[PDB]
Amino acid sequence: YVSLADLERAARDVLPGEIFDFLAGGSGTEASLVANRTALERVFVIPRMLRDLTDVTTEIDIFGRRAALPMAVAPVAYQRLFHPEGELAVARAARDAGVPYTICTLSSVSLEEIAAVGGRPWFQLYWLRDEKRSLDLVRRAEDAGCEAIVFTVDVPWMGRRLRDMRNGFALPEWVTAANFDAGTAAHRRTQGVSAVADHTAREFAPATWESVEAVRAHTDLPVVLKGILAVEDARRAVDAGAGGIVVSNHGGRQLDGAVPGIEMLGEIVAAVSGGCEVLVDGGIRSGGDVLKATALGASAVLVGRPVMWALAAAGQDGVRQLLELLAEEVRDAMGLAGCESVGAARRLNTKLGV
Amino acid sequence: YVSLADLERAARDVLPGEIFDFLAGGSGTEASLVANRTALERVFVIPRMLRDLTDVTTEIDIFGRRAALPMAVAPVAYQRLFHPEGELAVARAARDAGVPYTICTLSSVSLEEIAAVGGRPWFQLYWLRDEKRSLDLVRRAEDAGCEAIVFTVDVPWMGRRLRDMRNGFALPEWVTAANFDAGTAAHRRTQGVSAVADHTAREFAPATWESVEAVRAHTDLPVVLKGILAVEDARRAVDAGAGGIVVSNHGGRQLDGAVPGIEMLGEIVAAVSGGCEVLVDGGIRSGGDVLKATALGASAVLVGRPVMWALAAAGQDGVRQLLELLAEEVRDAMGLAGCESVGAARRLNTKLGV
Amino acid sequence: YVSLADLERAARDVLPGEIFDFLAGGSGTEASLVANRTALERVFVIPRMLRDLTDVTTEIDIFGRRAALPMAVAPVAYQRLFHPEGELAVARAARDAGVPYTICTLSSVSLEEIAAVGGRPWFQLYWLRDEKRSLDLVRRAEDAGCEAIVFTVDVPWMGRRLRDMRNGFALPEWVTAANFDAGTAAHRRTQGVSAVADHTAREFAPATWESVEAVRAHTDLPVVLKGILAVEDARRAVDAGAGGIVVSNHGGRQLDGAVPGIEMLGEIVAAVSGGCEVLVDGGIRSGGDVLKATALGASAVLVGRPVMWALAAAGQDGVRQLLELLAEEVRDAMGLAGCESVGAARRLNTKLGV
Amino acid sequence: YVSLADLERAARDVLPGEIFDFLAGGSGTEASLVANRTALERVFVIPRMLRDLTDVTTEIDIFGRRAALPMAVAPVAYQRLFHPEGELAVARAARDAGVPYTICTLSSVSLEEIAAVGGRPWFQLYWLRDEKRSLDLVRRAEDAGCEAIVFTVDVPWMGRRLRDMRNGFALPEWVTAANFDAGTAAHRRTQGVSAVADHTAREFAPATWESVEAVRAHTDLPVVLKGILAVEDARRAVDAGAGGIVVSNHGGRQLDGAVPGIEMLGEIVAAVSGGCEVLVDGGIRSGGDVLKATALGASAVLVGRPVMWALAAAGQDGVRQLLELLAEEVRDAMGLAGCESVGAARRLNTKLGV
Ligand SMILES: Cc1cc2nc3c(=O)[nH]c(=O)nc-3n(C[C@H](O)[C@H](O)[C@H](O)COP(=O)(O)O)c2cc1C
Ligand SMILES: Cc1cc2nc3c(=O)[nH]c(=O)nc-3n(C[C@H](O)[C@H](O)[C@H](O)COP(=O)(O)O)c2cc1C
Ligand SMILES: Cc1cc2nc3c(=O)[nH]c(=O)nc-3n(C[C@H](O)[C@H](O)[C@H](O)COP(=O)(O)O)c2cc1C
Ligand SMILES: Cc1cc2nc3c(=O)[nH]c(=O)nc-3n(C[C@H](O)[C@H](O)[C@H](O)COP(=O)(O)O)c2cc1C
Ligand SMILES: [F-]
Ligand SMILES: [F-]
Ligand SMILES: [F-]
Ligand SMILES: [F-]
Repeated sequence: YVSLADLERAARDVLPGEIFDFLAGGSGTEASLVANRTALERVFVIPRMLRDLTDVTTEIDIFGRRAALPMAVAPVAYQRLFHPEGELAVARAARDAGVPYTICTLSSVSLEEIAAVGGRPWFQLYWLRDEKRSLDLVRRAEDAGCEAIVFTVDVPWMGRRLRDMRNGFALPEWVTAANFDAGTAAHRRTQGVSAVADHTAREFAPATWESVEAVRAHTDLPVVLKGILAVEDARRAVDAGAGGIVVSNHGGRQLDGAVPGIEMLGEIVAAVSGGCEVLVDGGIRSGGDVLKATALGASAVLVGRPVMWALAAAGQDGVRQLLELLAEEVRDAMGLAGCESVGAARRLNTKLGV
Repeated sequence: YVSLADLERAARDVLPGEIFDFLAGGSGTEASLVANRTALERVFVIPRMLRDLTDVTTEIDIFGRRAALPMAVAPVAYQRLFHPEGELAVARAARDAGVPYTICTLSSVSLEEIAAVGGRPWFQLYWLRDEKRSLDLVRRAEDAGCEAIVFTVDVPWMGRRLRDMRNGFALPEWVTAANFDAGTAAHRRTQGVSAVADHTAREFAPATWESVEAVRAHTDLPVVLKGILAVEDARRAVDAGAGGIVVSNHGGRQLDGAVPGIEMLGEIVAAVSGGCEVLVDGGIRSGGDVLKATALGASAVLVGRPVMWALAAAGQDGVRQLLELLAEEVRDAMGLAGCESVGAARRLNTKLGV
Repeated sequence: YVSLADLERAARDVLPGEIFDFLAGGSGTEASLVANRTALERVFVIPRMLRDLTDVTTEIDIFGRRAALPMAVAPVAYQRLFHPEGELAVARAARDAGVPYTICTLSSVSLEEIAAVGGRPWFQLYWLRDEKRSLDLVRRAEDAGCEAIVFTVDVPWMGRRLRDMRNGFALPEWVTAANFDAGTAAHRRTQGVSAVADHTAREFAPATWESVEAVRAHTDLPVVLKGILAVEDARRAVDAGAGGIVVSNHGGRQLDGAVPGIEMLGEIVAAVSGGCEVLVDGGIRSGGDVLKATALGASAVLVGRPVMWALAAAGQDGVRQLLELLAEEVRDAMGLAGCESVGAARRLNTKLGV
Repeated sequence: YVSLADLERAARDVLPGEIFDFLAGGSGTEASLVANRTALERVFVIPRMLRDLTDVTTEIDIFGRRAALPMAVAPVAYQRLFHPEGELAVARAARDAGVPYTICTLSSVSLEEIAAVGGRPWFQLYWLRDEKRSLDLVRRAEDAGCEAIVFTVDVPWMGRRLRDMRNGFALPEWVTAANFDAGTAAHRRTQGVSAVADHTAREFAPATWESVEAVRAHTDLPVVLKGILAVEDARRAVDAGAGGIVVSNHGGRQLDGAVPGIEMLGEIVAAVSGGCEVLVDGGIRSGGDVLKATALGASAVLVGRPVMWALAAAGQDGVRQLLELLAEEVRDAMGLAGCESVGAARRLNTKLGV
């Protein structure tokens, strides 16, 4: 593979149609899904020349750990959908690459098992109807050695994914939510209905600023709010004691018509003015895209779908190859842009084009 | 049906070509028709997170009544063109959904019959060559329980619809203007001529500000001016005593090259500064589009063509399904955007994209 | 015919390929040709409502005569290329429609014959290597009753039209420059060479501000400079005593990459501040386009290619039908936009869209 | 040939696939390659009229020599890839046309042989791992009569060209770096690897501002820094004693996502404020494009790929024809825009369009 696009092709070949659709799709007309890509394509970097490149390093320090790249694996539920080794394959590859891996509330292998892989993992939290269950997950994650809580704040319920509805998508019997008894709703086949959306509408409670404070009081770990797009919500996240935010429209899967995170990133970085880490996701598909995000001010990016393409295509080895490719592309882009460090990349200027 | 687009497909299947064209088409090169869609597609919402969503309500109060959604059925003439039950089917579904229905001057079932369905209806007025006839329609509408007069101000005569001209479109014998003897002109088949345009050029008189005052003096009902695009005309509408305006280019069917209402809406909302209700129409095709209109400042939207798609596809039941779908999409979009009420949605910010 | 586009289709059917190409084409990559259309398509009108339309008039006064529309037939050389009656057919139709007709220096019927048709014609001037010949043409035009001199200032030589070069285009033996002995160069067939471009490079001299003064001193008629795009050249035209200018890139046939006139029009109208008439051409293809040009501040437009489509399709009758269609579309657009006069249309606002 | 596009067609016919790809391609997704063209297409010239054109001259003085056009042949490595006469054919044609030719560090014929052709050549420098070798090349170039050193500053290593990787591109045995023993790395065939990229990663050292000073101290010739895009790097180039810069993203072959030079040119010209020559390259494909670059403030342009198309198509004669065509297109564009000199063209204004 010489690009991430090679991997999407490989994944489409192997995965069952309804599973590829569940992975690829967005909500509504998929306007926000497409806009994530369009928004990146419009950004051009103004590279610097003639700088010392004798020791280019792509490393960052974030949430108390050194990471090999300004990148982490995004939370993606139910990874056994894509390969039998699911989360274990991805976590092993991430560990070996020095990249943080985000363990999901709806992981198909238990959070303790995935944490046991090592690699100083993060944990993604959904707020559940039973608050105590969500707080218990936080404590389990901390006890297991997770280093940050990524609280997803953009899913009071799941968006309307028309591909999943048309397919009457449901989880196969062999894929379950391993962290708790989530019941059978996500496995029920109903015509024109997404079982996964039906399941979560029952299981999830809308999170509020009060929920954030409950989590912050329950752990010493940095709390990172994922799904922030409004400048005022980014400011409030800092005031609330968040250690970071992920500027994100959830891959175009939640509100159709939500602005891409990449379009809000610069304004958000200015408003928080170093008060927390500011990550971004949505459509990152190359090292050059990582560079663009960094130049707009991101601390790091998350990558979601491409990691699943790699997992579907070739399991752990596939994810390894994807991360090695991304690492090479990041080093390449940084050097060509005159940046010996990620901090230097954050000081690059950009220009919008057509 | 999982989207309004499903309904257009269904309607194209069933309707005769020239009737689908009469419904779908616009004037001239259809630039304004396309621009209504383009304009919405360029608007992105900046959603808010972490707000209380324990009682999301899509209701509004408008013209003295509670409506279930910030939406009404737009005036569409001659609904028997699309289904034998015509206006009665649509009005029944609107009533059951709690959505205002606009009864047309050129309805194919009498305004009194449609009003008898219930649901607190509005009445759309065209200014006719005989002024007394137009004022009599206003009084009939009020006597029948209509709750607002929607005075269409953008049709001094009908625009040039090339599809209708090429088709030599005329009304079938079984469709007539039930509110008065409109003569036979709209039924006459002439090559390269639209009988409907020929008919109205004879029957309609251009309305003026004097006509608005005559209507305002003739009724206690709120007068709503439909087809306002200039900021100064919106201001003047308030000064003239209008209870509302509909910012609209008449679905791209009148002046080809007229700006979309959605492009003028924000400026108009600022200029009237709460002095009347400001509605918008043109290309609303989802709950997310309703959200965009609200975020730009609209009090409510009108929906035209999709209601006729639903009527053509499955009669009253079709319209019911369309309104249930729109209601779900509106609730979904509002919640995902952090809005427990339509007032909160009006306070959302937006960003233009490409 | 219900649109001008109908006529282009008709003309492509009948004309020989190389003649249609000579008519349709532009210079270079045809960027400016396409941009003339793109530029109009991006302009949207903000129409006014509720104004008195009891006597809509499309008439203007220009260069001392009343014209039926804010439009004239653009100068187009060698009209016998398109129909045997050539300029006489077009001039007769223009006269009957009350539209000024521009007689060309390179007309294929003598200027005196075309003037004898009546209709108070204009005369287009090219500056020739022998200055006395150009001034003699001016005097002939004035003696024959022409009412303005349209001095083309954007053809120091002909642009590079790749269609004409590839076709090895040359005039047929039966088409000649009837106003003087122009020699045989335009009739010579040479591979990969445009004989018309070769001919004019020999015959034409670049015009200068001194040439303008020589013309202004030679006639009492208003001198109109055609092909102005720079604001400073428009100002200078007023200072030089021009009665008008035509803001124009010569239909995309001269400098490839020249800005469309419609893009410079507003700025030019502001800069001249009523000091001369400001016309525009390039891509006017409907009454709505006329309205857009007027709203941007034009006194009138010229129309070129569509008049030749009509002439090729059906001779004098074809041109008559085209002008009747344009007249109807102009009246329609004006009324729908709330304008009872062309002066009111000039006060309309516009908005750029995508 | 009537346009440069004719030549690309001819070249695609004759060249082996992997060689055409090596020539045509860019790095990554080829975003910057495409953007070079898009950026030029968006620029429109505002031409002037009525100026004296009795002696239009396309000549410039640059680096102490008169050039026939505001254009030079860009450095393109390994010209024997495209025709057996390689650099000698191109240099002879450039000499005969009065256009500077840039001899490459990686020329496939020795720099002394190419210089012996005459025509007052420039020399392009890459900084090599052995600094002394690079400085020796500078001295060789000066001794051989080269008139400027074009120091390429945007290749600390070669970008990721996916076409070359997929093709497993390597130089044929009959093409070598004639200026020094470059070893065998560029000739080694490895699957999924570009031998040329592998070769240069070993051979090249990243250049720094210290390298620029070492070169400036080693020669009396003007040093021109090629690959500057940041305004601050252009300013620093002047402060460093550069005689010129080439504003360039290396034809979209280095950082994918680098802004086009044409997008930075105006800002760069303003910032240097006459302190050095400012050239631009990337996508120049006509005399009209030369005019656009000049109007944005460039001293001259470089042309790369089209010169190789011409060389592949017809050797020395092909390059001659290309330069004659470009010369004619430049003269044509300048005159149509009212410019009797390149200095006048630099004073033209431009407007962005869509
Ligand atoms: C199949 C799938 C499952 C996901 N599951 C979660 C989840 O459980 N929690 C969460 O916060 N985000 C989830 N996401 C969103 C991603 O974390 C990420 O925001 C999104 O995929 C956009 O990045 P991308 O374009 O790189 O895919 C999921 C995305 C996909 C495609
Ligand atoms: C078939 C048809 C008939 C219409 N009849 C009327 C009418 O009688 N009065 C009126 O004010 N608008 C009329 N309209 C315009 C609509 O009320 C509305 O402004 C327009 O359809 C744009 O909304 P849409 O894109 O949702 O269709 C009609 C529209 C259509 C398509
Ligand atoms: C075939 C042809 C011949 C023309 N001949 C002349 C001419 O002799 N003098 C002149 O000033 N313009 C001439 N023009 C330019 C037109 O007057 C006008 O500026 C141009 O066609 C743009 O308008 P359009 O898009 O309506 O065609 C010619 C254009 C065409 C297509
Ligand atoms: C095949 C090829 C080889 C090149 N070799 C060099 C080189 O050795 N040194 C250099 O500075 N630029 C090199 N370039 C870049 C060109 O000098 C120029 O910047 C680029 O081709 C953009 O111009 P264009 O669009 O006219 O091709 C090369 C470009 C190509 C296509
Ligand atoms: F999830
Ligand atoms: F109607
Ligand atoms: F001509
Ligand atoms: F190279």
